[PDB]
Amino acid sequence: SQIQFTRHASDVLLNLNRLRSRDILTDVVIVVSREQFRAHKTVLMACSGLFYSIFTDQLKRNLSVINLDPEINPEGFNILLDFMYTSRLNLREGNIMAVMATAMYLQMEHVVDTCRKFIKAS
Amino acid sequence: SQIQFTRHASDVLLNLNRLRSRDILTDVVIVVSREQFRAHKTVLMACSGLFYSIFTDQLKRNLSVINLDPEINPEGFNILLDFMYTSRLNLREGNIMAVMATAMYLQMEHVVDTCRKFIKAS
Ligand SMILES: Cc1cc(-c2cn(CC(=O)Nc3cc(N4CCN(C)CC4)ncc3Cl)c3ncn(CC#Cc4cnn(C)c4)c(=O)c23)cc(C#N)c1O
Ligand SMILES: Cc1cc(-c2cn(CC(=O)Nc3cc(N4CCN(C)CC4)ncc3Cl)c3ncn(CC#Cc4cnn(C)c4)c(=O)c23)cc(C#N)c1O
Repeated sequence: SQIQFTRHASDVLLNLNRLRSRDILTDVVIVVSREQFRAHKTVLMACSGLFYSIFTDQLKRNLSVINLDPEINPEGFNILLDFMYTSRLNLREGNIMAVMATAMYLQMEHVVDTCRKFIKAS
Repeated sequence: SQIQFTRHASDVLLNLNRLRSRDILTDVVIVVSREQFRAHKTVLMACSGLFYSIFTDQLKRNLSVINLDPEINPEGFNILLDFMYTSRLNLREGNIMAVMATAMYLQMEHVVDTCRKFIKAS
């Protein structure tokens, strides 16, 4: 019987992306080959099976640095990070295979399936 | 030209509420009279002008405990906290004045205006 604010969740994510752009309360750096990305652990846990599994582990929950597999493409990672914080996925012919492989590794099924839909359309 | 995932933001907030229910990566306790509430600073900053102003201050950004004004009703706070994490506002005749006063103090205009709409309807 509660009142539903349909734009609230979208506004919260917007605000979390603004804090990320200002490096406010970021608590991890993700290292992908020669590139570094700062983020909020909670948002990464909320959007990725890989990060959920890492940071739920009491052994790894306080890490300040995560080194991803050196095979991961930093641009594919960056696209996925931006998607976690915006709900927008920048999929194109030139990036679809890297994005799909990165989303498999991060354990992000809806993106992987969208990549399979993009492949069906091209 | 990016693909839009319309349920992503709602799913991220759901996941943040689940982490809050498990006390995973909570980093503050909010003290309201004889009651305590654990939360994520980022989510509080994203939803409240008062918490944004507190935690953006480099003086207060690392506090682990915030004591709210002792005049604030813990039940009104609890309703607002649950709203931050769910997009659902439990407004009723018996709680509207406390919720409205608490939302003014937390600096949450859309809730305050919804309380004014609820007042117009009753
Ligand atoms: C919002 C959003 C989320 C995810 C995603 C997040 N997470 C981590 C995770 O669920 N977090 C949490 C889960 C839970 N509860 C607890 C209660 N329960 C009942 C349900 C889950 N409580 C708190 C938190 Cl934080 C995911 N984990 C796994 N997968 C499956 C996979 C895969 C895959 C693809 N290929 N390969 C090789 C593997 C996910 O897709 C996700 C992905 C996208 C996308 N796109 C997206 O938009
Ligand atoms: C999603 C959601 C948010 C808010 C709310 C949040 N915040 C804190 C805040 O904006 N955070 C951030 C802001 C920004 N940018 C930076 C860029 N810019 C251009 C815009 C703002 N970047 C990062 C972060 Cl984290 C708010 N601050 C102030 N008010 C106004 C007020 C008031 C009031 C009512 N009575 N009284 C006495 C005062 C707010 O309503 C909010 C409220 C509700 C509700 N309901 C809600 O659903």
